[PDB]
Formats: sequence, C-alpha cells, structure tokens
Amino acid sequence: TRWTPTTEQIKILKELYYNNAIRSPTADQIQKITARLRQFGKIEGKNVFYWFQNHKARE
Amino acid sequence: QTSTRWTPTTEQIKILKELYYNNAIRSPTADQIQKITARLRQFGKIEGKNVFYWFQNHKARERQKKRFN
DNA sequence: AGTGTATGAATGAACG
DNA sequence: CGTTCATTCATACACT
Ligand SMILES: [Mg+2]
Repeated sequence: TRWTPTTEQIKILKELYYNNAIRSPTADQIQKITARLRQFGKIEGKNVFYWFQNHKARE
Repeated sequence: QTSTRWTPTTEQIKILKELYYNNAIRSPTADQIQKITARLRQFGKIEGKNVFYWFQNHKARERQKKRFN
C-alpha cells in the first residue's frame, strides 16, 4: 500500500523543490530529506526519490 | 504500438532474475549476452541491448536503493 | 458509489 | 558506473 504524503510533508517537499531549487536530489539529500519527513509518518528514501523524479517530469 | 520499448515477458524476467541472483551475473560480457539473448528469444522478440540494459539497470538500482535508504 | 484524476511506483533506455 | 529522462502501470481520493 503506497505512501501518501501528509500536508506537512508535501509543504516541505514543495519548499525544497521551489524555494531551494532541488530538482534531482543527490543521494546525500535524499537521506537528509527522508529523515526530516519521517517526523510526520512512515517514509523511506525511495518515496522521496520518486517524489522529485515525478514532480520534475510533470512540471 | 509505435513504441520500440522492449516489453519483457514473465518468463523472460523469471530467467533474468535467476541469472542475476542464482548465477551472480551483474555485467554480462558480449558472449554472455549472446547466449542469454538466444535463450530468451524463445519467448519473445529481444535483442542483446535489451539484456545489456536489464542487467545494467538491475545492478544500478540495487545499489541506488541501498544508497538512498 | 462509479468514475476521473492526480500522483505514487516502476522500468526501459540512455546520458555524463 | 551513478544519474537522468521517457513513458507506462497502479491506485488513493475527490467529485458528482
Ligand atoms: Mg462536486
């Protein structure tokens, strides 16, 4: 059953994408972002990797 | 229908994963690709480059997942 | 409460 | 090789 980002996670992901211009996070960034988002729910690095890859592809 | 993207079949994926996990093939040589392609060709149209990419992607994504997880 | 949509997940192909 | 791009499948949820 797939990951569904919370309100606070989506807000943080969009801030990283738009305010900090992170389009294709490095492996280092993915670990750090996942740890930050894990405060709000169960999440793994692949969820963050796909979120940015999908968001970039459909922007 | 106009895409030339190879569509692996369930049996082809089954054999590829056997080769990857049982036989420890990670970056098959040109001759290994020749033999693997000829075997998989019994189940669908497939070319050596399809096999080359499958192993390259499988190896890279195994490492990539360990990396960012 | 059936359906359409947004988007999570996957992967073949290819680039740097 | 790690990374990026392109399509396509899968489905959680909102709508009417
Ligand atoms: Mg409505």
